[PDB]
Amino acid sequence: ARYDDILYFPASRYPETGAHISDAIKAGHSDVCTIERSGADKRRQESLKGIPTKPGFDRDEWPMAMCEEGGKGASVRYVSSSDNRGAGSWVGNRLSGFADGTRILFIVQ
Repeated sequence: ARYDDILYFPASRYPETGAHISDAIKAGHSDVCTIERSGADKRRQESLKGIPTKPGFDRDEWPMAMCEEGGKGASVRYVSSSDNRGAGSWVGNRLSGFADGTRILFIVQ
């Protein structure tokens, strides 16, 4: 009852993103994303304040900006763009049908 559905994140396919999710969760950041898409732009901005872009890398956020849990205090790490683009799309496609408020537990595999 602390989540509605599970996603098994495929660390074998996206090991650099997957390593950050695991470290961030191991660090205490929530393993549940409660989906909240309206306030994502502002969370993104909050989490990355003071962090410059880096060539060939994306600034990866856990919890993610699309989650209630995201934003200020989110773990940020530069992850290689290929890895993080694929991870992003995998997650995005899997969550696209869940309504805001749906609580998703992430297990990194």
